[PDB]
Amino acid sequence: RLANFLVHSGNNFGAILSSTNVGSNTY
Amino acid sequence: RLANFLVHSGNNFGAILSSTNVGSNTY
Amino acid sequence: RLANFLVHSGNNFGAILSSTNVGSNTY
Amino acid sequence: RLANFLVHSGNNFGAILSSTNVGSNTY
Amino acid sequence: RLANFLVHSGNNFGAILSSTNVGSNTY
Amino acid sequence: RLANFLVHSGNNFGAILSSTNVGSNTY
Amino acid sequence: RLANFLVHSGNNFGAILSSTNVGSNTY
Amino acid sequence: RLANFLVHSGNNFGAILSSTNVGSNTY
Amino acid sequence: RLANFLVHSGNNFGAILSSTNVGSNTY
Amino acid sequence: RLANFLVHSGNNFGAILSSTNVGSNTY
Amino acid sequence: ANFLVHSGNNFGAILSSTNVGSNTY
Amino acid sequence: ANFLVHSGNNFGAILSSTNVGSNTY
Amino acid sequence: ANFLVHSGNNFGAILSSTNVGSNTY
Amino acid sequence: ANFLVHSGNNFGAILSSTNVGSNTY
Amino acid sequence: ANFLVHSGNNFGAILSSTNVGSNTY
Repeated sequence: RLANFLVHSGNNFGAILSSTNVGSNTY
Repeated sequence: RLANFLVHSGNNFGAILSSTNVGSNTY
Repeated sequence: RLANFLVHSGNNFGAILSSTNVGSNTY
Repeated sequence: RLANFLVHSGNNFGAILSSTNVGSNTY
Repeated sequence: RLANFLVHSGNNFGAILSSTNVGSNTY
Repeated sequence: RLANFLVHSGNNFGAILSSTNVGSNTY
Repeated sequence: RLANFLVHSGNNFGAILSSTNVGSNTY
Repeated sequence: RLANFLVHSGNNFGAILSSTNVGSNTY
Repeated sequence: RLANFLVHSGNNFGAILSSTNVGSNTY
Repeated sequence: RLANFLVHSGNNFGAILSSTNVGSNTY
Repeated sequence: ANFLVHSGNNFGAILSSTNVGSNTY
Repeated sequence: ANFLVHSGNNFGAILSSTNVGSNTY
Repeated sequence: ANFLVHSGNNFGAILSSTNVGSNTY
Repeated sequence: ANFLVHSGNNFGAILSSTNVGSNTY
Repeated sequence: ANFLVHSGNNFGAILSSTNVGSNTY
């Protein structure tokens, strides 16, 4: 019985320019 | 019994320019 | 018995320009 | 019985330029 | 019974330029 | 008056999400 | 008056998330 | 008046998250 | 008046997170 | 008036986090 | 005499803004 | 005489801003 | 006489700003 | 006579700023 | 006569600033 939690809650990102893998969940 | 949770809740992104894989869930 | 959850709830995106894979779920 | 928690709550990012793997969860 | 917690709460990042692995959880 | 309630009394093995926008300018 | 309540009394093995925006300018 | 309550009385083995924005300019 | 309460009375084996922004300019 | 309370009376084996921003300019 | 010239300006996306790319007098 | 020239300016994204890329007099 | 010239300026992202890339007189 | 020249300036990201990349007189 | 020249300036990120990369007179 294995449980994996990847959560994003109430996060604010002002500006994202020429970036990669920002605010993402990767399994 | 395996459970995987990838959640995005209440996230705000002001501006995203020329970016990749922003605010995404990848399994 | 395997359950996978990829959820997007209440997310706001102001502007998305020339970007790829933004706010998406990929399995 | 194994449980893994990767959480992001109430984080603010002013500006992200030409960066990689910012504010992300990787399993 | 093993539990691993990787948490980010109330963190503020003013500006992130040409950086890698900032404010991220890696398992 | 605004009253927003999320009540849980049973056994939950899945995802329960609630998103609310009251009198807001959301982009 | 604003009243936001999250009440949990049962057994939870999953994710319970709540997001609220009241009178805000969200981008 | 603003009242934000998170109440937990049962057995929790998962994630319980709450995010609130009241009268804010969020980017 | 602002009242923010987090109350816990049961047995918690997981994550309980609360994030609040009241009358703020968040970037 | 601002009242921020975190009350714990039960048995906690996990993480309990609280983040609050009241009338602030956060970047 | 007052001369105002506006040319060749590219605007990506404008949200809830005022007096953008205009000749205001 | 007053001369104002605006040319070849690229703007990515503008949010809740005032007097951006404008000839204000 | 007053001469104001604006050319070849690249702006990435502008949020809650005033008088950006403008010829203000 | 007053001459103001602005050219070839790259701005990455601007947040809650005033009089950025402008010819203010 | 007054001459102000601005060229080839790279700005990474600007937050809550005033009179940045500008020709103020």
